[PDB]
Amino acid sequence: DCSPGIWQLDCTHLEGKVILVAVHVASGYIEAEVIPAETGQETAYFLLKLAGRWPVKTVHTDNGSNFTSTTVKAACWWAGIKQEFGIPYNPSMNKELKKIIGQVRDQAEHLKTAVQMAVFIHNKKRKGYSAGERIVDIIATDIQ
Amino acid sequence: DCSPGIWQLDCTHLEGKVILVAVHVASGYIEAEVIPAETGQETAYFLLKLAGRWPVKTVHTDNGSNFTSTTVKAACWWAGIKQEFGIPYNPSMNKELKKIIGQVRDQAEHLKTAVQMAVFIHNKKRKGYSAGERIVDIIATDIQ
Ligand SMILES: CCC[C@H](C(=O)O)c1c(C)nc2ccc(Cl)cc2c1-c1ccccc1
Ligand SMILES: CCC[C@H](C(=O)O)c1c(C)nc2ccc(Cl)cc2c1-c1ccccc1
Ligand SMILES: [Ca+2]
Ligand SMILES: [Ca+2]
Repeated sequence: DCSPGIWQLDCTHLEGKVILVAVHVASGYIEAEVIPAETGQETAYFLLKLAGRWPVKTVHTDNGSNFTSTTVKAACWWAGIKQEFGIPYNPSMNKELKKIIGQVRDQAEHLKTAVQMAVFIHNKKRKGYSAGERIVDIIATDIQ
Repeated sequence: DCSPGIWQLDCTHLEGKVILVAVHVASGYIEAEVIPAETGQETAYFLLKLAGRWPVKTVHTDNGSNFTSTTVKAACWWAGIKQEFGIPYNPSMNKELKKIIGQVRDQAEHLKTAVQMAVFIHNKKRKGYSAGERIVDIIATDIQ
């Protein structure tokens, strides 16, 4: 898609651990972190964090059941987030992110650290703005 | 101060818990979270997260010993962060943030949740842009 308030939220798996990945669809900018379990409370808390940092209007996911828990619904309610309906499911940051994590994996002991390193690398890599520059440009324009 | 890459990082205490608070000095925009202990590894991990999300050039603090641990130094090294020298120590988001947390405290069970709610409220409150609008404007301008 490409509206500036649209984000996509999914979980991946690596080293037996769960990584929550959010993508700002218009820019390719990512936020990701290892979470202790793939549960509604983790997703809800992550969304509240995300929404305080960026103007999150709608969220999409590739696993719709992710958004059925009462706790997640309460988080979208409180932050005024709606579900996104304009992106069809047609069955990949996850693998690109995983590629980077593999590249920097030995630079740190804990997977959670490597994930943040990969997020950093991803957001700053120019390809010609970087995703990090694109998101702030997109958002600022949309404000003014 | 007011250069766009300057952040300030401090910890506060509430309900026997530790809250790490980072302020983008130019805008007043905040990121904050409860951390399990006031240690170097927590600070280092937080800085890496922060640096992947915003262009962090220099960091200041009101407790200089916060930045003496080897792990913190390694995080600033990896992310290319330097210590800020242009802000003198003259002995307050912490209390403003605490005010908001008090106001929304019953809206959630866990302090960590209320903290994210307070961060959200703080960043979006207009007073006339909001801190959230100011930071992206400041950064985007500085890019172009
Ligand atoms: C971020 C904190 C955890 C991190 C890790 O690897 O997951 C870590 C740990 C556990 N311990 C350390 C001890 C010494 C040094 Cl220099 C660095 C580190 C680093 C480090 C590795 C890369 C960059 C910064 C710190
Ligand atoms: C964010 C997850 C933890 C949060 C809390 O309070 O710290 C929480 C928990 C533990 N349990 C819940 C059960 C039901 C509902 Cl509707 C909401 C929640 C909420 C909630 C409260 C406010 C906003 C969203 C969820
Ligand atoms: Ca329930
Ligand atoms: Ca040491």
